[PDB]
Amino acid sequence: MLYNVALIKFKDIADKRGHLTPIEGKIDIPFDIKRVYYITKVDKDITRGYHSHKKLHQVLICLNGSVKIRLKIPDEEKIIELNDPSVGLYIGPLVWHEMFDFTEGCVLLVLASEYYDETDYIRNYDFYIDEAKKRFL
Amino acid sequence: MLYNVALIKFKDIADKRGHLTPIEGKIDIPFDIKRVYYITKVDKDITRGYHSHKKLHQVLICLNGSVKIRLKIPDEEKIIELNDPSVGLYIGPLVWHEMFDFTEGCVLLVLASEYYDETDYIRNYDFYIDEAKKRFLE
Ligand SMILES: Cc1cn([C@H]2C[C@H](O)[C@@H](COP(=O)(O)OP(=O)(O)O)O2)c(=O)[nH]c1=O
Ligand SMILES: Cc1cn([C@H]2C[C@H](O)[C@@H](COP(=O)(O)OP(=O)(O)O)O2)c(=O)[nH]c1=O
Repeated sequence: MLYNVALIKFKDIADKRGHLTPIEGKIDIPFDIKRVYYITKVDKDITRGYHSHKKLHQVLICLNGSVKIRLKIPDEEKIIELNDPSVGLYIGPLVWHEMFDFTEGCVLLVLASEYYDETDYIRNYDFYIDEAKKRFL
Repeated sequence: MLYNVALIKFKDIADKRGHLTPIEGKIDIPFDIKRVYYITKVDKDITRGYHSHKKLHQVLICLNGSVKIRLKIPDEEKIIELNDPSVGLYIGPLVWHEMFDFTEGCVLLVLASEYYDETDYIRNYDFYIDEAKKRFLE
């Protein structure tokens, strides 16, 4: 099984006016929201991501259509489809992830605990594996 | 627009892999983000909203499809259509708004300066007007 990952369930307020989910920082997720970002209009043959973070905490949420997330740590690979706006996928440090099968109209929103910092990314898989092994085995 | 309202333009990092817009609190919007919420799956005939806030700062953003925002202060109305994920509509305190014409698959994201507080809502239009009149009138 897979360390440093959780699925977080949010409130979904649904009636004849539609659906509404609220997320309060440190309350419905464990961290303060310093930054958000969202991905839209990804062609269906694209795989995005391919990175890890040393310090950042993030929660991924698919608010329209569907997207699959491949999560890896050494010797373990999991795939989680996200297709319910009221479920968040929490990814801690040193998990490697990849996002693919973006459906038509898909919207991926990420909530993040720090401002964008290029030095906090690991983008080379061989460097990731090296660093992750020190933690995991 | 009106008083206390602005359209804000965000980075759209667009390439062969798609679009990505990042928003950092205090930086790309003028406040720190304590709460987000998002509305989805609204039927074509629904209007929602129907309120103002005294303290809350907010930024509205349509991430898919299209949705119209009706903004009111006393004796002035403007209608803004949201249809670009790279454009946010900032609404400050003492502005009444309603949301309507949510298209099929519309997603409306709201960034908010404070945690949900029902006492900061004004939900009755006449009360809204009485309070707002204080603010805006000579
Ligand atoms: C996530 C994010 C990316 N960017 C920029 C950094 C990169 O140059 C570019 C592409 O992001 P990248 O992290 O490579 O994409 P993904 O997670 O979708 O695979 O966007 C920001 O400026 N701010 C941000 O918050
Ligand atoms: C916005 C929001 C609403 N809610 C709850 C309380 C309200 O009764 C309901 C939201 O409806 P309301 O704000 O009245 O609707 P809209 O903005 O779409 O017109 O859900 C929260 O618990 N937290 C929140 O942040």
